[PDB]
Amino acid sequence: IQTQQLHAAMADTFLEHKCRLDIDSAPITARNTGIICTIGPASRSVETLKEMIKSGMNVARMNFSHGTHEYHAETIKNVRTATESFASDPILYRPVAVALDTKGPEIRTGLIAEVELKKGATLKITLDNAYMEKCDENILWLDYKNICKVVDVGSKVYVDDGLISLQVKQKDFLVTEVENGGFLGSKKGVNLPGAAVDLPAVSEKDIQDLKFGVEQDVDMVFASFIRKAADVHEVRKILGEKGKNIKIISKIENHEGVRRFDEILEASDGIMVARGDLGIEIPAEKVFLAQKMIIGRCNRAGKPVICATQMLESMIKKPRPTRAEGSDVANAVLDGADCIMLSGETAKGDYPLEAVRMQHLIAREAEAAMFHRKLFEELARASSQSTDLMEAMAMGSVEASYKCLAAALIVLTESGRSAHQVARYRPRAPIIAVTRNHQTARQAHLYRGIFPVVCKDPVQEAWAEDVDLRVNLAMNVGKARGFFKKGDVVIVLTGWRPGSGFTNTMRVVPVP
Amino acid sequence: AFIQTQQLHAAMADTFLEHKCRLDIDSAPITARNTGIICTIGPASRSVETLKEMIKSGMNVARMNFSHGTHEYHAETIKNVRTATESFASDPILYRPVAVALDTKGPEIRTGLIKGSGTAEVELKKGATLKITLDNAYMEKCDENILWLDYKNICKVVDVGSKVYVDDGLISLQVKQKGPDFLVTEVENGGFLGSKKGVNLPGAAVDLPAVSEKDIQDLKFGVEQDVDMVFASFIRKAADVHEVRKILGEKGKNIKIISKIENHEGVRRFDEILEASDGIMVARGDLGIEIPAEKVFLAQKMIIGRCNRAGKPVICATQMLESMIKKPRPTRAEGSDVANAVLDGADCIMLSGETAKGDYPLEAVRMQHLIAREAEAAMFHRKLFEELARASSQSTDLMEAMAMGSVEASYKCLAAALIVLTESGRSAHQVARYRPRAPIIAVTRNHQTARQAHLYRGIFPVVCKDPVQEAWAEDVDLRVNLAMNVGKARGFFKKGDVVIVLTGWRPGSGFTNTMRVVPVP
Amino acid sequence: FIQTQQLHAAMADTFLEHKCRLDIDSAPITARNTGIICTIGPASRSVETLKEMIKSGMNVARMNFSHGTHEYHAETIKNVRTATESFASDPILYRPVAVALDTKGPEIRTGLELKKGATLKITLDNAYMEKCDENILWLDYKNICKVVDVGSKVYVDDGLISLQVKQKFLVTEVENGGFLGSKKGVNLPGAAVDLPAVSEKDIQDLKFGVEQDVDMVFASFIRKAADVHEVRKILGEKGKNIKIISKIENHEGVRRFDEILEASDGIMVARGDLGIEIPAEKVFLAQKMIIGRCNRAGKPVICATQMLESMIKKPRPTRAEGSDVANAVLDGADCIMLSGETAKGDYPLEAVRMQHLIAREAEAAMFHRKLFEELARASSQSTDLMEAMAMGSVEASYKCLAAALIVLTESGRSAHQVARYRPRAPIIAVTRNHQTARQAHLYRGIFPVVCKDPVQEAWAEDVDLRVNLAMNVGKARGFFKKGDVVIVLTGWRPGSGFTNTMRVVPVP
Ligand code: PRO
Ligand code: PRO
Ligand code: PRO
Ligand SMILES: [K+]
Ligand SMILES: [K+]
Ligand SMILES: [K+]
Ligand SMILES: [Mn+2]
Ligand SMILES: [Mn+2]
Ligand SMILES: [Mn+2]
Ligand code: NA
Ligand code: NA
Ligand code: NA
Ligand code: NA
Repeated sequence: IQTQQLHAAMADTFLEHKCRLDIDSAPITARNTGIICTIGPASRSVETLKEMIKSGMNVARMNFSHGTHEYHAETIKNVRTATESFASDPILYRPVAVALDTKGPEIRTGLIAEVELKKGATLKITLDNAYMEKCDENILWLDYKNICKVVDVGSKVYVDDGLISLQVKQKDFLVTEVENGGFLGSKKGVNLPGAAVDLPAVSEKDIQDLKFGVEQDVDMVFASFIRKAADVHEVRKILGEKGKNIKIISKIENHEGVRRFDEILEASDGIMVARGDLGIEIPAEKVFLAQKMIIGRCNRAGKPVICATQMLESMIKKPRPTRAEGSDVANAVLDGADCIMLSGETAKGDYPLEAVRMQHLIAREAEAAMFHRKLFEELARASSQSTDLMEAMAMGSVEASYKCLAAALIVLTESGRSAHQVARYRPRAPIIAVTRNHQTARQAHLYRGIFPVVCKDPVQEAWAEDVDLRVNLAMNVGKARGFFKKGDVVIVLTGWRPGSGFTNTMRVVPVP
Repeated sequence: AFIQTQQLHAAMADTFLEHKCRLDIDSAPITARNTGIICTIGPASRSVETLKEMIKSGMNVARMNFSHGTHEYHAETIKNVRTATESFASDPILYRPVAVALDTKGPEIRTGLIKGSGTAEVELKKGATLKITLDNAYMEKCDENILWLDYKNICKVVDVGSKVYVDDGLISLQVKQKGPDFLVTEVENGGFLGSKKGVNLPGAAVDLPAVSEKDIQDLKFGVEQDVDMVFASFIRKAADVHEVRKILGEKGKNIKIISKIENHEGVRRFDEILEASDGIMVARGDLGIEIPAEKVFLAQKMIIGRCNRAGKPVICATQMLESMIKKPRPTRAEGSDVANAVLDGADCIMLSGETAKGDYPLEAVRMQHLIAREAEAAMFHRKLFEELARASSQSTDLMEAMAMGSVEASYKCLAAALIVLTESGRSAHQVARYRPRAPIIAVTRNHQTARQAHLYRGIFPVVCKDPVQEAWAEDVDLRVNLAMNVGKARGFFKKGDVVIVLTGWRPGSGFTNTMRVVPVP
Repeated sequence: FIQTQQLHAAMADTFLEHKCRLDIDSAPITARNTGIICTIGPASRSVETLKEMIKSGMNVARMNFSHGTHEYHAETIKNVRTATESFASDPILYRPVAVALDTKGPEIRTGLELKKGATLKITLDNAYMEKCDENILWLDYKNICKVVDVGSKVYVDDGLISLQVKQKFLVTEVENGGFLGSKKGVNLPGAAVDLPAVSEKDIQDLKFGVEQDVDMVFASFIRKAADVHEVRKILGEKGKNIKIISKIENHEGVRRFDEILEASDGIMVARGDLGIEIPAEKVFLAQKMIIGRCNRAGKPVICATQMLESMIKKPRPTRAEGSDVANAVLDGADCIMLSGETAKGDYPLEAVRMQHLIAREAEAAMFHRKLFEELARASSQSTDLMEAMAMGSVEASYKCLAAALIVLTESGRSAHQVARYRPRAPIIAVTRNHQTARQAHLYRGIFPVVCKDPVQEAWAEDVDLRVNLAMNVGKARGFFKKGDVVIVLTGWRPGSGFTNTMRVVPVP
């Protein structure tokens, strides 16, 4: 029994490949898929974040749909306090990125406690701001003022993560009938599929939240409800000069987002399949189509793509996930997502560490299960119009890593660019990317297979010696992490001279 | 639009059919010619002044056919080759190494001399009786009634109704009666018989020695004359290779043994021959007589296939531009034969009569050169590369990894060349194996390694005459710039183009473990 | 134990493993799918010779109208039919034979020994057309001086001699030289020649072909779509069922091939003149591209010229000629052609037999699984029902190692679709249309069988009768025997405009 699903790897067809998947074929130790965790009251303590980091967390997400600047700043500080609790040991230190997830053009309800909305029983949507806090089973207020100009006779309104549904019967108010009932809570989200919502891509709140992200030196923004390239560019404008290096990950979570997908991709730095609202804005049975289309097209462009939301939902209450949840994580990884995400499971659930641990474990099994040879061939075909020198290095290196079954790839990188181009070509072996730039190290977490290492050492006067310094750091990192041992082979990627604008030098080195 | 060079639009096809359908006559080929060109030297090409023009036309390997000629003759030819080759040595940047190969007589069956009385040749007529004798009194008195041949033990291997073939299988006899010391035959295929013509017995187990006393002396003489390779005739099994090896011995251990496949038995036992050999020749002339002629292409394609799979050199040989012995231009089939052989994957292609005795030896050499570049571009590299990888994928060898990584990287940035620093040749050899479309400029201080490199598709050997620089860094750099200068002068690339450079990181390495993309300065 | 028909290689995953598995000890099947077209001249024109020509494998008789009179070719055509019809007593083993008129077209030619670097006077004066000399040569091109430049080259006699234009009458310097003779072909590569595409000498020959009941025209030096439409206009209403095979033999033919292919009913790679018009080292490029594009559109393609050239004087071919034939079949050519080999050679019978033997070796050595998959993909925009039925039948033939496909057809179009998808098993095509059966020899695999019985009362009875005739033909010619499996394509009801019914039927 070969490890790392290598028998399946040798197969000629996809059918064969699958018939060959073996439960007794141990994954390797390295974990290539990044894990993004929404932080909240279950996970907001220094103490729990230490454990979250140890469990697998690479990126911490701040959900700006709730909480004040004060509250979010403290959390950020808590994440950093915990991340830095490991700073003294360069061999084990894990950078941890901070992510800002914006509110965007949300429609939420008001205050009431709880109220029940029965199947068939009429309900009245109003915008009269006197009822902001006087909602019940007769009267329902939401904060979207122009709701009336955008919906038709026979339109549907979904309330509370799509659980409750309503049909608009007559016309600054709407009178609806309950189609799908439930219990109605305070400040629950509202969706209007088929309606072309005209709230700003970026509201005042958003603008203040984005500016705040700048001040807080966040590494990336998760931009909610992006519909078009112009939305992305608005977000880019607010971040401005001081924040030019923060990556904009666009959230695809409505029909228009999907329609205009190519342009959003081009304009953005990465993408998030935000399946929550997506499954409400379009039929839920269609979501997998979008997941797969998006991940595919992001792989093709070499830009990070994140599969999110409800991936291990039941784990909010139970210590073990469901069979559907297991399969969902694996398939997201087989689809080619760079990152997978936890929301409620870590923000508020009863088993936050467990959820992180489960993602870590499923990631490795599915990583080994990919059909690397065909995937490599297909990505090469897709990028074949480009003759880029760094792509050439990356492909040669990856192909080199497949042939000799290298234990890792070692990339020296300042901008991160060399590392990213290696990642996009999907080697099985982890990419240990050594960098003197802390932000690059943090942002590298967006890319499948990059294990970032911060090098704190001063630069040596001799280039070769400074280079050897950084490779040996990765050698030491790779060994403490159980990636390799003395006598294994790794691919190494460096600049020949200090002026080399990319890793133009590849080597097969034995691990010392 | 822009029409891409080197059939690069056809290179991007997803199917073999679309690749065919994208082939473009207006897609100009590159200047590098990757297919090694082997020329049989003879009266047509022996002079020093003609050999120089053979080199300028593209000859990489001069072949000495030991079925004819004394040692005094071949030593003069080999001298002439080296005189011609060294006339160019004054320009290290332009000088082209030239390999010397010894093609052995082997277990050949030949007829005698036609008698003086009568016509120059005889007419063997369909339905007429011809007797075959071993009586040495007729060895120079052959005619229509009585034919002498040199296989003394012929009577022990043929039967009544056996077929004896004569003169490149143009003339066939059927054995009608068997005598102890003679055969009575009937002519099935008529024709005009000259002297010392080739005889084949396809349905017979010929007991002649794989390596005869003549071959032995011929081999030893090969060793004393510092030939780079041996083309061993009529190799039937592995033990035939081991015998040639034994004879070449310790002194000739770096001499490459190319096994010539030309009988059914050599095709049946090909694998054990390949393992034992340094390379193979599809020696089609005899093969097309021993097995049915309509079956030769199957064997040719199987062999070229299996040597590609194994990383061993293969040569397509025989009658490729045959008509150019008397005509300035080839036929349309001949043009196709050269191209399809290159497409098959042949590392080298060869010329026999076309350079040995022909009227147009320079024009023959030039034509192979021009076809080879057309077909080299017309190959389906992306699919060739994928399929060679799959067949070798049980190997995790480090040099193959470097080789695969370098070729892949050359496909992606469309490198103008791969530079390879090598002493034994192994590093270059393994790159060649994986079939980049760019040329492989191999730099070596080992002169023999340079000459042997012609056996491998794409390797453009370059002799480094400079002393070993003290710092390993400067010694590597020196050998890169040489390849840079060679490349530029030869028109393979210019400033601003990109090459893939393969080097050793430290002196100790036993293979190129360093790959770079580097701009030409 | 070795599987027949290269079936071990048929099972390879990659192109390389397919090559590596090719087995000389793997026996080919009896049937031969690549059509043999044979140029008929003084060596082959007699009835007795022609009978053996048909016996050895000739399917198409080609008359070359570059030479000879209407009276001469009429005698040749007359002898072809006599030979052919001498077999008509046995409708089982009778082999239909097709007659092709190959047009002179826009030739240039000399009148009635040249040293390298010697000056030669080219003139158009009709006072020299019978006394051509060392220093004065006459040709029949009038516009020549308007289409050639200083420095441009002119080639004489199958491109053997080269002469560079030095001054405008034309004075030239010989480059390559040899023995010069009577009425020798002239080529002007890369100079746009403006001779009529279909001359008066052509329009007379084409009309002759209609009257002479020929099945296909091979239209020489086809440059563009217009040119095919001209040959099509000339053939007129009476000659509408005659197929037009356009001959690709100059740079523009290749340049504009696509519009030509759409306009033509088939294509010949006319290699001789092509290897004179473009660098000869490029010919294989144009050959493979062309065959591929024809394969794709499912229009017949003939590979032609010099395939067995040395057999003009020798009983056995060179290895380069062997190789050429097999690679032509592996390329995908529907038909292969002999010229000088059968027209004037010393061994026209042996040349036919070697094309036959070479064909069957190479036909088995095709990589059918990959070829089918690649044809389907390229034709995937088409949803045509006959194509659907064809593809399903070929697929079914592959899966059960079926001994043959039996196709019933009047237009031939159903059989043409089957052939196009390249089964390894032969296609027995039964037709009451004598001209359909003759034109079928243009398509890979199609073994046309003439039905001479009248249309039966019951539609089902008429189908069984035709299918049983196809079984009888197959069994007599050793394609299959009792218990073998065949794919059988028929129409369900009389009015079906194609074979909509497919069966796996046992051979009785
Ligand atoms: O460094 C890590 O742990 C993760 C692995 C994939 C992206 N970054
Ligand atoms: O260097 C040369 O000229 C030839 C080309 C490939 C093999 N050697
Ligand atoms: O019937 C025959 O013999 C040939 C086979 C291919 C075309 N016609
Ligand atoms: K949000
Ligand atoms: K020999
Ligand atoms: K003609
Ligand atoms: Mn959302
Ligand atoms: Mn031989
Ligand atoms: Mn022609
Ligand atoms: Na970089
Ligand atoms: Na004599
Ligand atoms: Na070496
Ligand atoms: Na039909």
